[PDB]
Amino acid sequence: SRPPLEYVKGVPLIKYFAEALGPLQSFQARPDDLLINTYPKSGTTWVSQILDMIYQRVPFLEVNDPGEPETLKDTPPPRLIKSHLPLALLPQTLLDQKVKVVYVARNPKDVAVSYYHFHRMEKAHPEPGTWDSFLEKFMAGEVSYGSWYQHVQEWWELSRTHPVLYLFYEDMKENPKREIQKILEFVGRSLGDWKTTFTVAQNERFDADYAEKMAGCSLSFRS
Repeated sequence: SRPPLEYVKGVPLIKYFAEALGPLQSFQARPDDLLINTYPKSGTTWVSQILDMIYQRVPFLEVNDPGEPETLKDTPPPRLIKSHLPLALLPQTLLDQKVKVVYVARNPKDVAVSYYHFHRMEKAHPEPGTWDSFLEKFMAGEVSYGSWYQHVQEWWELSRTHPVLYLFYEDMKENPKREIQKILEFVGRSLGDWKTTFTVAQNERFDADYAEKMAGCSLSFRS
């Protein structure tokens, strides 16, 4: 009915995800688990689909389909877990057991455009309004799952002290092969569309804002 955003630990999320975040502190991560984590519209379903094939159900860590089965605890190892949850809301057990994570970072501008269209289709998400109204929220991190900047930067820093395979969405499009190899060697197994949406005014305001938030952060998204 296009409900407002509910904050959990200072991070905005849609009501349904916040509820499911309550019984999350009762999850126990196995040392052999594998987590696929990316900001919304950044390759979660893509990577999960690939890893799903290598192992041969990739459950969302923060979802609860009312009336249906929690099921991961009842699942045979090695388990595959997918989530869009930021490091700030990620179950502590995952970081404790040093579980391997496959993270994917996508171009900010492409994510904003895709997340916008997703907000229009998904009627349970808050009203995105105009493209300009939305872009303003995205930059202010006032969207479900919070700031893309924090989400993307925190997992980058964590990758320096934790088993995280930091991948880039662009590289999966331009060369799927070599990226699937990285994923295989990690788990230890073997086998500009935004330009038509962003106005020059919006793009300049974004680049200036991006230049400062990303100040002091080795991240680089070559074009």
